Amino acid sequence: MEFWGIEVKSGKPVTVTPEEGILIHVSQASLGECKNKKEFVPLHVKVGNQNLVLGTLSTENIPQLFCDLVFDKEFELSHTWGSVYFVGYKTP
Amino acid sequence: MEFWGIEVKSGKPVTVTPEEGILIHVSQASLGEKNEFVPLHVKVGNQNLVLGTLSTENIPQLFCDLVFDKEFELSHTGKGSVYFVGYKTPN
Amino acid sequence: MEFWGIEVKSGKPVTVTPILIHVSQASLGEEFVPLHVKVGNQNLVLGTLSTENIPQLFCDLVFDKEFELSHTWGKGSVYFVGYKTP
Amino acid sequence: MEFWGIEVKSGKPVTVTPEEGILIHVSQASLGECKKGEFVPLHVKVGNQNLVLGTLSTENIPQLFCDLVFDKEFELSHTWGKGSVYFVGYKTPN
Amino acid sequence: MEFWGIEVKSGKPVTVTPEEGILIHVSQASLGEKKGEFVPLHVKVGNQNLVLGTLSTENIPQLFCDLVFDKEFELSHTWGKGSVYFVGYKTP
Repeated sequence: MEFWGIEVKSGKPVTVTPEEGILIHVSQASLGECKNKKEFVPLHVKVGNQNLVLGTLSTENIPQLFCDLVFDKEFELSHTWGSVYFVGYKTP
Repeated sequence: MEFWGIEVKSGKPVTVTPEEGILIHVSQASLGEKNEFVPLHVKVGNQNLVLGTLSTENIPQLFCDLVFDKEFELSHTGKGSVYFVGYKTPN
Repeated sequence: MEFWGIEVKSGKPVTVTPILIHVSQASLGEEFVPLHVKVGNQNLVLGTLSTENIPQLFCDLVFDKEFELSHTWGKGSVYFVGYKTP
Repeated sequence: MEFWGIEVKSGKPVTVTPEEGILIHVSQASLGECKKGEFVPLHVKVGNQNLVLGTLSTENIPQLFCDLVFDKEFELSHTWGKGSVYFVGYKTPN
Repeated sequence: MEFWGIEVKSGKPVTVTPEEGILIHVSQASLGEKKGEFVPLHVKVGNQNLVLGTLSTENIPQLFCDLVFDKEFELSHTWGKGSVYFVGYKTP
């Protein structure tokens, strides 16, 4: 079981691919630093044929969210904001 | 243990049925896409229970640790969908 | 490991008797609402819900023995939801 | 694995002592009822360390959720004055 | 499995090095003991600098997390008028 984390910028999706036999557990999503805050940030994931919304972050009110997400297969994270950091751990 | 998720549309209850041997763990409920109160309902057996209430401005999502071993129906009410996300795992 | 949940009505305390009962959350149905539990000679407060701001709370509570859940809302119920496991 | 909980009164710090081989897991801290706006820092002492577990608030933050494990003796405390703070969780081996 | 916790003072980022065999699980970050202001939480691990969340004096005094560190990492914050306590447990 080992640390995992990625920085997702605005726009094109970041594709993450667990090696066969490994799970990526995502524990949280947190906004990066913005110096002109006012704004809402939907978090999108694509997994197989499914396109889902993981949550909506907000400057000032909802800078991060906590989660218990497991990815066994390839997945794409995306948003349209600044960056969003997704952090967790890998495990078999 | 593998990814699970559904998009539930308004007034249109989705029935989820775990395959024999498998648990569905629900980790969260999140509003879809911004411009006022959304009770989340579940029906396991005859128990029509309330899982929480989302709110457009303040409570766009909630986090949870819910396990379903048997069939269940998720539902809400008006101008969007609620995504329920988690994972499946054996018993 | 199997689904567990109860509806606690106002002024009608529910006694639950276990297997472990894991409570994962408390949610208002339908101002402030203290949640009370009685376990093993102790009477404790599990949290306070609020109609406009705090409709639910999340928790990691384990009950190995008998316990009683209660609240004093009057104009609704509080749903406690989780799972049973050995 | 079995239920654990304490009521900590204001200015009366409670010392909890796990028997050797047992862990005390604290899952949450919740304000009791008072009567206005008052912040409530939660303190713990473990060995030579004095740490802050969080700050509760009467109107906005009546409780907090946590995943805290104590293998050794520890002291919980707060300075509210007009109430108690309940700490709840479970005991388990290892 | 045993208690772990640190006090990170302002402008003094702490480098944590898990003892051989052990993972450090961080369960939460909490502001110490006015003013309304924001406090980004930073971690450095390997080649990565990531943001764990943003605390706020009036609204968000603490946050809850499920973070696992298998290797050396540095925790840091930018408050200036206090410390941030990171608390959790060590486990093999």
